[PDB]
Amino acid sequence: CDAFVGTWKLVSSENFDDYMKEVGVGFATRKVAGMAKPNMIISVNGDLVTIRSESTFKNTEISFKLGVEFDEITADDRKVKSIITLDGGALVQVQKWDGKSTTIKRKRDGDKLVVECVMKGVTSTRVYERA
Amino acid sequence: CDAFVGTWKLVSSENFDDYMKEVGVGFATRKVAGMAKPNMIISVNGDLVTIRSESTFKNTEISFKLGVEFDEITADDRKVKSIITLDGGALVQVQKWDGKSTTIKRKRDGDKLVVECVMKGVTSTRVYERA
Ligand SMILES: CCCCCCCCCCCCCCCCCC(=O)O
Ligand SMILES: CCCCCCCCCCCCCCCCCC(=O)O
Repeated sequence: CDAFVGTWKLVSSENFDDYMKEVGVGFATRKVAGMAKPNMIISVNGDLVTIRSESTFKNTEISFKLGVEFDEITADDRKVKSIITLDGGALVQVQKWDGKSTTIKRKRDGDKLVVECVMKGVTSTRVYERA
Repeated sequence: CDAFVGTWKLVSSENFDDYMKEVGVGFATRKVAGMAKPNMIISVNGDLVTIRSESTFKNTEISFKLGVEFDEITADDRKVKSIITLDGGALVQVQKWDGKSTTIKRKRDGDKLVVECVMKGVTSTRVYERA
């Protein structure tokens, strides 16, 4: 996933508050989240890929091997089981918790990194450019 | 309620999608609603006050006597019991349905009409100016 390595800064977001509503995130956290303009830092070391999101409010960090299910605690504090695979040049993440699931796809589009989040038919698109 | 009579056009809205989420309005109706820039027409005839909201998508109209509870079917199709009183120069509306309630206050502020909608601690403010 060499095309993903770097530091990325958020440029635009579409429907992210609707996505968070569908995921069940509360009002106060949804308002903090929409004020954040996180930076995403992706790095690879051997077999382990690390994705870090940094903001004034909350930093998150996950390190994983592609194809191996792992425990993740999301920024909104859900404890989920995640698995990320490399498919068609995109990182596809599925998170499962309480009988629910959501898909987060990170893909390159031109010189940008695009994050698509889908929860029960609601789709959010967030576009990042290199910092 | 002479200070309210006229045709008013929406100028700004704050937190209305969050208010609709709290009321339980579905995704598609919330998206149509946020695209509408309704005109509000208020008129008085004898004892009956009429408030009409017009948009490309949905027109609603309620006629009522201040202080008398009546049946209303909202734009998002809830069948509610409403009562509107005149208090401190503002029209205060309470809608009750399924053991829930929400308050909609319509008040004058300078040359504007302000609508405040409150559902369980989430507040939306919509400002109208004369058309
Ligand atoms: C006080 C906490 C402040 C930060 C809150 C962030 C809350 C985000 C809740 C929903 C997380 C959804 C999963 C991440 C979706 C992709 C986000 C991204 O990388 O742009
Ligand atoms: C297809 C329907 C298109 C129009 C949808 C409008 C849906 C609005 C749903 C919520 C109604 C809340 C009550 C009205 C709140 C005050 C609105 C206002 O006068 O600005």
